[PDB]
Amino acid sequence: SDVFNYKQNFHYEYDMLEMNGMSIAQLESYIRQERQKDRVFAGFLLEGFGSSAYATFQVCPDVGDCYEGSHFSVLGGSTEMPWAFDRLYKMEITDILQAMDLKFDSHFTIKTKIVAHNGTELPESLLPEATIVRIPPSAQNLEV
Repeated sequence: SDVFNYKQNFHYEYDMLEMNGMSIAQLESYIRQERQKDRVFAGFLLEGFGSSAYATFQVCPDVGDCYEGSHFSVLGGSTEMPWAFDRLYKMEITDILQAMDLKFDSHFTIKTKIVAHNGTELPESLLPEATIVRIPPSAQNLEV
């Protein structure tokens, strides 16, 4: 709780608080604009398994035709204190779905292959298969 106030407690500043040259105002603008779109994410439920690994998932229509979805990584070692996320980690797939010409509610599955630091393939048993969520547009006025 005392780690929050970085300037008062630990006496340090940054020369620039910007994401890719964007002001926090501009950041919020971009963000809300993205909130105005119709979006769909793949959600992952993450447990700790004691080693670093990277996971790769793909999106597949009823007939396979698999397109590569984004990757993500986990950090680990054998001495790591056990952990479990109480939430879903979300990754956006709207663009790949739209490029696939299928809508969010039309019969498509997500398959994940995850390889270790070794890297040996960690069985599908390690992380529970992903879920999919569509978040709807929020219709309200923007700056813009």
